[PDB]
Amino acid sequence: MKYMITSKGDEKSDLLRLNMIAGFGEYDMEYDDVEPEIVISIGGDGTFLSAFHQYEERLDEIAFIGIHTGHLGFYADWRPAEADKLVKLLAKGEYQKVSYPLLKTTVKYGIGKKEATYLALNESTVKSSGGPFVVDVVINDIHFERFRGDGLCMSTPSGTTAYNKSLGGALMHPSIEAMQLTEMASINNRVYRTIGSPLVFPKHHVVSLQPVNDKDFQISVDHLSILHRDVQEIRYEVSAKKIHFARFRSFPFWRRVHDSFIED
Amino acid sequence: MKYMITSKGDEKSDLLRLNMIAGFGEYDMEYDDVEPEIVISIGGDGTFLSAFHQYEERLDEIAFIGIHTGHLGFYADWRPAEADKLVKLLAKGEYQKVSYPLLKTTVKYGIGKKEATYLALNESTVKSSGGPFVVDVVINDIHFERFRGDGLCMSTPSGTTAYNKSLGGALMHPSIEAMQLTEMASINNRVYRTIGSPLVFPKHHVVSLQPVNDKDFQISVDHLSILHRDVQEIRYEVSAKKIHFARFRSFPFWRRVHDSFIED
Amino acid sequence: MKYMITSKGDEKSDLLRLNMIAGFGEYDMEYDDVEPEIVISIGGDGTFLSAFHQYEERLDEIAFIGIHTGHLGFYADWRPAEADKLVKLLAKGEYQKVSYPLLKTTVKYGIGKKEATYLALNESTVKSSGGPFVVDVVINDIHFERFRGDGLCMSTPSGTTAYNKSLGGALMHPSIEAMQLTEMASINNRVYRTIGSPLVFPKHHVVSLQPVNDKDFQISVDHLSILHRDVQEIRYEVSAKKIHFARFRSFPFWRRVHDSFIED
Amino acid sequence: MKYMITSKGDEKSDLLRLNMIAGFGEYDMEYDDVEPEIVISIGGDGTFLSAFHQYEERLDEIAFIGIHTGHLGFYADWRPAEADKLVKLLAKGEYQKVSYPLLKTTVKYGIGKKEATYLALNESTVKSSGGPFVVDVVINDIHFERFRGDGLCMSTPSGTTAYNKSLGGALMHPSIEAMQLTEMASINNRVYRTIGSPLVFPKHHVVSLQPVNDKDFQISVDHLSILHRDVQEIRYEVSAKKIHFARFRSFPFWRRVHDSFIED
Ligand SMILES: CCNC(=O)NC[C@H]1O[C@@H](n2c(C#CCN(C)C[C@H]3O[C@@H](n4cnc5c(N)ncnc54)[C@H](O)[C@@H]3O)nc3c(N)ncnc32)[C@H](O)[C@@H]1O
Ligand SMILES: CCNC(=O)NC[C@H]1O[C@@H](n2c(C#CCN(C)C[C@H]3O[C@@H](n4cnc5c(N)ncnc54)[C@H](O)[C@@H]3O)nc3c(N)ncnc32)[C@H](O)[C@@H]1O
Ligand SMILES: CCNC(=O)NC[C@H]1O[C@@H](n2c(C#CCN(C)C[C@H]3O[C@@H](n4cnc5c(N)ncnc54)[C@H](O)[C@@H]3O)nc3c(N)ncnc32)[C@H](O)[C@@H]1O
Ligand SMILES: CCNC(=O)NC[C@H]1O[C@@H](n2c(C#CCN(C)C[C@H]3O[C@@H](n4cnc5c(N)ncnc54)[C@H](O)[C@@H]3O)nc3c(N)ncnc32)[C@H](O)[C@@H]1O
Repeated sequence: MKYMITSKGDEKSDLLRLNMIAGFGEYDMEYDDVEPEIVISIGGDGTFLSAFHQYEERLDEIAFIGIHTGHLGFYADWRPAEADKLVKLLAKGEYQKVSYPLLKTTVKYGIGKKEATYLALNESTVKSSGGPFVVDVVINDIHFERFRGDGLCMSTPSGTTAYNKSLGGALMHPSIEAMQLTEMASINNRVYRTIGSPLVFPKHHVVSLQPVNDKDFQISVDHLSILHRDVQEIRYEVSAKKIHFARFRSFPFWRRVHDSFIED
Repeated sequence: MKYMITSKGDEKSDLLRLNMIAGFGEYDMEYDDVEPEIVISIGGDGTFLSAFHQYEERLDEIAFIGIHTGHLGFYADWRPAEADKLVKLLAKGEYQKVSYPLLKTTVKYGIGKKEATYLALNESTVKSSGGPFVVDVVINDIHFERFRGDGLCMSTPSGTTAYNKSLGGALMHPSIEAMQLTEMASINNRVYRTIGSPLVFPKHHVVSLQPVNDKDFQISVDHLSILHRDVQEIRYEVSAKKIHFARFRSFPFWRRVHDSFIED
Repeated sequence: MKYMITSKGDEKSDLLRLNMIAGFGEYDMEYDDVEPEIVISIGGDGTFLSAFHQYEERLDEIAFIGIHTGHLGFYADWRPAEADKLVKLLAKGEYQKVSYPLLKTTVKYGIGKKEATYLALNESTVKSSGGPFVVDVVINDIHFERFRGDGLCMSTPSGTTAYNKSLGGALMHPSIEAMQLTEMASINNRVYRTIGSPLVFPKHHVVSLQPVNDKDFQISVDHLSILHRDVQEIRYEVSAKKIHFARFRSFPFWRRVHDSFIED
Repeated sequence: MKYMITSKGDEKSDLLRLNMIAGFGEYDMEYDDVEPEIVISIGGDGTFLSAFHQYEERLDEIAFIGIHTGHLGFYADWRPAEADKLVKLLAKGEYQKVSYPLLKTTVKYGIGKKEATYLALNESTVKSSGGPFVVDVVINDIHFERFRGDGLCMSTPSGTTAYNKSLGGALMHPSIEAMQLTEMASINNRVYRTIGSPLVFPKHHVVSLQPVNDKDFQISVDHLSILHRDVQEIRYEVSAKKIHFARFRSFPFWRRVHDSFIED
C-alpha cells in the first residue's frame, strides 16, 4: 500500500532508507508521504516521535514501524540488518496491529485566546517560564493539592519508560488505558505539602492545573517545548486517539523493558 | 437483609456495634454472621481487612461498609457520629455498589505438597525466611530480572496507598484492573541489576517468583504473615474476584487520598 | 557596634525594622550599611540569602541574624515578637558566634574569558541553556560519570534542607565541612549510567563538570540564575570562607529540622 | 611482622592463601593469628567483614588488606593475580596506612540486664522481632520523630555504598567522621510523620532509639543479626575506634565507587 520512510538524516539512516525504497519498488508499494498507510521511521526514538507528530492528524489510517540505527530505541522493532526481511513481510501484508494509548493536553488562555490541544506519545510536562512554579492540581474538579516545585510530568503508558521513569514513576504496560503524573522536585515542609507519589489515572479522569500567581508556563509535548503566556488552565486526559504499530513477530513490552534496562 | 458487624473490640467500637444492632432491630434486618449480605466493620483498616478475610469465600454475595472509630481509615466511609444515618440508609436499600480489584497469590511447593492460594485486598509481600532473598522474576514466562534485596511487594489498586506507597509505588485509581510490584531495598551494582522502578501489570499477566538458592520464604497477605518451606514458585495475578462496597454518597478515591495524605 | 537591617519590604517587616532601629538608638549602636558588624535580616530565607550576598565580601567581619515575619525560616532564629529582646541582647554583646560552611563555584570560559567565582549559602545548580544537559563529572581529576538528565545540584550543609532535600539528598549537620551533589532526573538505561545516589564530598575535594557537546549552561547560586556561554568547566569545592551567625540561645540544628518538617 | 590470612574457604581462596603463606616464608614474616599485625582477607566483602570482627579488639594494632577472588569487593585492594606482588610489598614494609571511621551501637536492657556494645564497619540496622516497628528517635536528647515502618539503618562512611545505598542514602567519602541514618519503608500520612530524608551526623552526636510499645528488636551489625529482648534504648554514635588499611598504591574511594557501580 502507500508508505513513507523518515530518516534521522545521518549517512547510515539515509542509505538504509534508499535501499528500502528500492526493495519496496519490487512490490505494489507506492511511496506517498501525504497519505501513507505505513510510516517507517529510521533512526532513534526521537526520529520515531517526530514521525508520529508529522502524521498526528491521520493516526487512525497509519501503522507505524521503527528501525533503530543506533542503540535499541524503545519504539523500534527492527535492527537495520532486518530491513530486507521487513520489506518482504510488509509487502505481503503479514502483520497484526497493536495500539498504544495517547495523552491529550489542552491549554486554555485568558483574554479570549481560545484553546490549544496537543497529543503526546511519551509525555507532556509543565514548568514555569522562569520564577517559581506553583499550580493547583484539580482532579475531576476536586482540589487535590497545591504543587510548588520544579514542574510536573504527565506520561502515557509507553512514555512511562522515558522521562517518567527518571522521575520515579511506575512502568505501566501499554494495554492499560491510563496516564501517570509525576513530580519534579516538590517542596515539602510544615507549610507546603504534596502527595509525592506518582499518580495513575484511568480514562475519563481529567487532571487540571490552575495557576496560582504567575500565568506563564513552558509546556513540553514529547520533545517540543513551547512557552504559553496568560494560561488559565492546563488539562490532561487520556486521548480517545491511539497510535497503531505494525507487528510482525512477538516482542513483548516486558521483554522490551528487560532488553533496554536490564541486559541485551 | 442479613447483616453482621465486626468490632475492633475496644469500648468505643463495641458500644457502637451494640447501638447499631439495636437500630437494625427496628427494621427487617436479621443479624447473621454465617451468610450475611452486608458486613459492617467498626474499627480501623486492620479491622476491615480482617472482616474481608473472614468472608473471602462469599465475596460475590456481600457488600462491605467500614466505620472508623479512630483516624480516617482508608476503607472507612463513615465516622461513628453517622452510624444512625447509616442504619437508616442501609435499611431502606438506598445504595449503589462499587467494586475494587483483588490480588491472587499462588504458592507452589515441592515434594508434591500441592498449591496454596490467597486473596489480598491490600498486598502480598515476600521476604526470605532469614538469609539473603534472591528470586528470579518471570513475567508471562519471560525471565525479567534476578532480584536480590530485602523483598518484593505486589499491591492491588486500593493497596497502592498502603505498603506500596511507602516503597515508592504509584497510587492507582481502583477502577484500573491491575497489580503493582515494588522493590524493597534491591542491591544494584556492576554485578547485580534490577529495574528499580515499580511495575504495573494488567489483568491476565502472571508474575512468577522462582527461588534461586534458598527455598524458604515469609509470605504476607494483608496483615497475615506465613512461613512457606520448599517453595518452587510464587505466582501473582489480578484475581477474577472483586470486593464490593456499599456506597451511599460520593466519596471519590482521589478525595479519599487527599483527606488521608494532604489535609483533612 | 555597627549594624544594619534588611527588610523583605512588606509593611510588617518595614515597621519591625523601624522599631528595631529606634530600640538600637537607645544603645551605642551605629546604623551603618557600608561596614556593618551585625546584619539583621527581617523577612524569610530569601531575604536572608539576599543579605548574605549583599555582604559576601565582608563575611569574616559580620555576624548575621534572621527574623522571620512569616513561617519559620530556616536561617531565622527569632520571631517578630522577640525583636525587643534581641535588641537588648545584641546591645549588651551577650552572644556566641557559630559558623556554617559555604560552597565555592568557579566557572571557567573559553576564548580567554577568564574565570568567575561565586559563593553559595544554600546551593549552586547547573542546567542546560535549553537542549539536553550532558556533562562529564570529574572528581579530583578522576573521570567519574557522564551525566545526562535535567541538571545537578551542589549543596552546602545548611542547604541540605533546601533544594537538596527535594532532590533526595541527605540532611547534613552544618558542623560537617562538606558539599553534597544530587541528581535532577538522570537518564539510566543499558547505554546511559549515573551513580543515582547523592554524593558527599569533604573539604579539598574538587568536583569539575566538563561539557560534552553544548557549552551553554544556566547556573544558579542561591536564588540567582545566570546564563553562562562558552563554558569549559564548572568547579565546585567547599569554600575556605564561612558564614557567622550571632547566637543568643540554644536552637540546635536538629530541633530546627524537627520544627520545620515534623511539627511546630 | 606477624600476619594471618583468612579465607572464604573455596578452593581458589584456600589455594591462594597457601601460596601466600609460602611466599611469606621467604621473608621475616611469622604467621600468628592470635596477635597479628597484618590481617589479609581472601574472599569477598563478607570475608573481610568477618576478619574485621575476628580482630575487633586489636583494631589499633592491625592493618587490614583484602583480596577479592570474585567480583571486585569494596574492601578489596588486590586481585588474586597480584598476590605475589603484595607479599613482596608487605614484606619490605612499603605501605602507608589509611583509617576509616566506625560505628558504635549500644543496646541497653531493662531489669538490670546491663549494656551490650557493638562495633560496625558497614552498618547497624534495627527491625522489630515481628509485629510493627515503632521507635522514638532522640537526637542529643531532642525528641526528633516517632518512626513507624520496617526499620532503620545507621551506616558508617564506608558502609554508605552498602545497605545504605539501597535505602536511598548518600555516598560519603570515608575521610568524613560521620554516621548516616536511613529509613526502611516509613509510613507517612496525615497522622504518622517522619523526616524521610537520610540524616548525616557528626562525631559526638548521639542518636537514641526508644521503644514505644514492643520492646523486642532484631539488631544487625554488619552481617550478624541478633534478637534483643526487653530493650530500653539503642544508641548510635561514631566510634572513637578506627579501622586501618595497609595501602600500597593509589585506589581513591571515588574511583572505587566508579569501578563498582559505573563501569570496570
Ligand atoms: C535526557 C534527555 N533526553 C534524552 O536523552 N532522550 C533520549 C533517550 O530517551 C529514550 N527514549 C525515548 C526518547 C526520546 C527522544 N527524546 C529526545 C525526547 C524524550 O526524552 C525524554 N526525556 C527528557 N528529559 C529526560 C530526562 N531528564 N530523563 C529521561 N528522559 C528524559 C522525554 O521522555 C522526551 O519525550 N522515548 C522512550 C520511551 N518511551 N521509553 C524508553 N526510552 C525512551 C531514547 O531511546 C534515548 O535513549
Ligand atoms: C507500618 C506498619 N503498618 C501499619 O501501621 N498499618 C496501619 C496503617 O495503614 C493504614 N492503611 C491500611 C492498613 C492496615 C492494617 N495494617 C496493620 C496492615 C497493613 O499495613 C501495611 N504496612 C505494612 N508495613 C508497612 C510499612 N512499612 N509502611 C506502610 N504500610 C505498611 C500493609 O499495607 C498491610 O496490609 N490499609 C491502607 C490502604 N489501603 N491505604 C491507606 N492506608 C492504609 C491504616 O489506616 C493505618 O494508618
Ligand atoms: C520551590 C521554589 N523555592 C522556594 O519556594 N523556596 C522558598 C522556601 O525554601 C525555604 N528554604 C530556603 C529558601 C529560600 C529562598 N528561595 C527562594 C531560594 C531557594 O529555593 C530553593 N529551591 C529552589 N527550587 C526548589 C525546589 N524545587 N524544591 C525545594 N527548594 C527549592 C533553593 O534552595 C534556593 O536557594 N532555604 C532553606 C534551607 N536552607 N533549609 C530549609 N528551607 C529553606 C524557605 O524557607 C521557603 O519555605
Ligand atoms: C542483598 C544482601 N546482601 C548482599 O548481597 N551483600 C553482598 C554484596 O554487598 C557488597 N558490599 C558489602 C558487603 C557485604 C557482606 N554482606 C553479606 C553483608 C552486607 O550486606 C549488605 N546488605 C544487606 N542487605 C542489603 C540490601 N537489601 N541491599 C544492599 N546491601 C545489603 C549490608 O551492608 C551488610 O553489611 N559491603 C560493601 C560496601 N561497604 N560497599 C559496597 N558494596 C559492599 C558485596 O561486595 C556484595 O556485592
